[PDB]
Amino acid sequence: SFDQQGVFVKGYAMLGVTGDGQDEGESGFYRTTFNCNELPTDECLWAWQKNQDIPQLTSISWSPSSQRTEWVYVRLGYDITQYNFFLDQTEGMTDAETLRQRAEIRFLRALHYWYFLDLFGKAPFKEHFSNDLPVEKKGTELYTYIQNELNEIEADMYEPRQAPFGRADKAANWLLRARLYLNAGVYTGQTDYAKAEEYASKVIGSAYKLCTNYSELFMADNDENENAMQEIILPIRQDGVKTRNYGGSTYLVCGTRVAGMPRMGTTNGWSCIFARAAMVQKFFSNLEDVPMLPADVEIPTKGLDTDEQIDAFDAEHGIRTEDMIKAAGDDRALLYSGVGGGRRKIQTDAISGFTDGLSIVKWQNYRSDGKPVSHATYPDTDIPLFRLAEAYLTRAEAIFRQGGDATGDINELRKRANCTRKVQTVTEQELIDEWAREFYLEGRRRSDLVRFGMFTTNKYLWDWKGGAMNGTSVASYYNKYPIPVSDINNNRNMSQNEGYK
Ligand SMILES: [Ca+2]
Repeated sequence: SFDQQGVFVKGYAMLGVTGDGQDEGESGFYRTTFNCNELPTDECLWAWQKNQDIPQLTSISWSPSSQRTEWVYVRLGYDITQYNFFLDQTEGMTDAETLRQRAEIRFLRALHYWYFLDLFGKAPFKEHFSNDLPVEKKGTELYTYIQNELNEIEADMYEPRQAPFGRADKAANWLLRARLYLNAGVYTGQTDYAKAEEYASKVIGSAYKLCTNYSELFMADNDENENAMQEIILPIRQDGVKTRNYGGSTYLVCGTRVAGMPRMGTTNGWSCIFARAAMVQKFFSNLEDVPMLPADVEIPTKGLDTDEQIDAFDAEHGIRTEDMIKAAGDDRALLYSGVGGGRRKIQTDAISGFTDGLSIVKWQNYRSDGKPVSHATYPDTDIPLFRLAEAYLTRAEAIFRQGGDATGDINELRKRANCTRKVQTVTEQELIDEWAREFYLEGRRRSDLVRFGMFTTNKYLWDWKGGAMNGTSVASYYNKYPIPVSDINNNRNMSQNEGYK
């Protein structure tokens, strides 16, 4: 029989865990969406280019036969079929909890449609669980639908911070709408920054507040530490012993580490992704200012097995991550150029391995309170999918776009990060750079780059963009992923996006 509670729980679980030619957890909502919004950007690089479809995602040169693209497409659609099932099975129910559940499920469905809209510009549309092929709902119509959904369900959702931690409240609703309004120009051709500002303000005016220590937002106890919880509007709950190797944070932590690094937080460093030189430049405009071990200084083959030994050596050469942060004058510069794991490069002439770029240690499987985590390999770290910081950056950009003064909102975030440099005047470049500094490796980069018209164009060239070591542009039709050829062949209702063949 229909287990309403079980299905509801699964609705949320789909955001952070999975149930070939696809490794464990590869079909995950988070990993697939994260990769499509990160791997082709200036924030990071996949170290093993021999992997299928990686060169394509890395260089922005994929085709309709893209495996990675099919993965995210199939996942988004599948999740929605489940949300539709729950809604069809609870239709007519009037009890208080079910009203909240239905609103929340519609919210999650709306979020999924936003991903479709943002990534493909359209989506295989269906509102009920049936065998009928989905119909194509294009950009503007899709945009309008999502905004209507969020508007209609707001009243039945929990007030800000009143829902059980892990569930969406009215503030999550407002934030997503603010994101939609901010990107209204891209999706509909008509901007709506006035509304972006309005809804961003609703979120800022809520009970949510900014965490006083940036790093704590991405630590193992971010579901218990109030300093972090007060800012996390929508957390994707993760638990080492339960989520295990199939979660989103498994990738964020294990994927960015390699044996030898101090405080790995895991016994298994996948050494999958590292920072592109352009990412490091977001904290160091002049890359020569980045703390680095001199080429003439050798790295001992012995005496560097413990974190203590590694830290002492890094300290001697000023390359501990805490030294990186001090040099950057920004708490958010959670990068590693130390000797743990081997000699690092900031930029490379050929993507040959994990050490060809600095490591990103933003995500950690250590608790701010120092207590034990649940597992030696799989992280406990929740993914703060929605953070109050997004409201500040969204409002800043909206105000800037309208000709207003956005210094206040930008400095709210820079002050939180204890930045030595405060912004005196906001510019387009400053804004997109701040989006990177605040949200790097949180799965949204590509979307912001497209809005700023920098994803495919010459307006911004980063290392390895377009397949060129120094970066080169690509066709503008790449601002949208293609509809998987498999669905083109299976659903005659769908049409391929412009440019692809
Ligand atoms: Ca957790």
